[PDB]
Amino acid sequence: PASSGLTDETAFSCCSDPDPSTKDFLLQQTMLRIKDPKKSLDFYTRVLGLTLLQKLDFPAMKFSLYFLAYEDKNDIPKDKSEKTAWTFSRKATLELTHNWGTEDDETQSYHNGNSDPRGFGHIGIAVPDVYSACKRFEELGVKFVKKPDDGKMKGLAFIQDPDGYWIEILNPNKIATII
Amino acid sequence: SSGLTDETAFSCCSDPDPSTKDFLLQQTMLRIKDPKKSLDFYTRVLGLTLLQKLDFPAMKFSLYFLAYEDKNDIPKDKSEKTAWTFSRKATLELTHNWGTEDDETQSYHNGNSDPRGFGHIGIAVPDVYSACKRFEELGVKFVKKPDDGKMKGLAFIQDPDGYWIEILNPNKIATII
Ligand SMILES: COc1ccc2c(c1)c(CC(=O)O)c(C)n2C(=O)c1ccc(Cl)cc1
Ligand SMILES: [Zn+2]
Ligand SMILES: [Zn+2]
Repeated sequence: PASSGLTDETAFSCCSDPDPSTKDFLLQQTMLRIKDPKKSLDFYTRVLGLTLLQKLDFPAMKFSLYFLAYEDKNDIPKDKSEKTAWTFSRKATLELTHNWGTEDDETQSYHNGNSDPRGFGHIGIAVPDVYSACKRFEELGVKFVKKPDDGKMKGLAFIQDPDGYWIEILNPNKIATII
Repeated sequence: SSGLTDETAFSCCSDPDPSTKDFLLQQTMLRIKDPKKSLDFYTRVLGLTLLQKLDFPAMKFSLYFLAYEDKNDIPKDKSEKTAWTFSRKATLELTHNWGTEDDETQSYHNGNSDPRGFGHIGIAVPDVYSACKRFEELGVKFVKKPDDGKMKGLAFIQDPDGYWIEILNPNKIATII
């Protein structure tokens, strides 16, 4: 029997109610390696409107971590120790990992997971209006993987960040209409 | 090299444009070889809830959406359920291309060897050691046990596809550095 995927029945049959030990777990971060934080920080804050919660430097291992999320900057504790506990307890953050030097190495680039070898596909952002968001993205020179009305999924877009990671742009209140 | 000073890094950040007002980081998507194994892992092992499943037979794949949400908060009718799912923060979209689970020569790439890119998702938990003790008991595979290395109290496990999952305690991170 050629795979026709799971029925809803099988799928949900594979699903267990959370064990009480897992009751306070949260999905805290998605980590992506970045070649050049100057570009990545600009894109994510200025184009997408995230806020840089914290920059952590690790001299012993020659990398930095940049945590970005949709949070009000006024909410960030100034104190380093308090900043840390707050940042790592936010939901839905991006951890951008910068291995020092990569920005100056012409031979280096990271792989976005969407060609051989595939794996990771993208992160995704819900917006109140995909068409207006993308017109703005266009005016800002953002590279598109899929414009909102190209292809057969109309009203859905994919853009790329400076490393070429894909970012889905969607309106959650209009997805059902395109299945 | 040396990496960015705070001045350089901070100067590259703009305040949010008002038009990005209620933008939210909604999903991270991973391709998965076997949804039976994945769904068991994320729900039973990790404690996420499957919010919704979408099939696209035309293109031979399913999308599964999981989050740390109460399933009693999931709308029954399809339209309303879709709109809610896609408006939850911090979801996981697992993409199953029909066939792969029967193909012995097939595996996805977790981004942690050449060519590198994506690294991991990370779970904030109350107690990394009790969490990993349970994972161990349950047969979960580890990359970094909580107590190995210079950064003790922080772990990395693998999902059924080999993607790394960080296990951290927010109240012990600053200490760990
Ligand atoms: C400076 O030396 C380091 C720094 C980070 C490290 C490690 C060693 C090791 C290896 C080791 O612990 O020896 C692991 C696994 N690290 C991490 O991935 C990590 C990521 C984010 C945070 Cl905030 C903390 C740790
Ligand atoms: Zn991490
Ligand atoms: Zn997606």
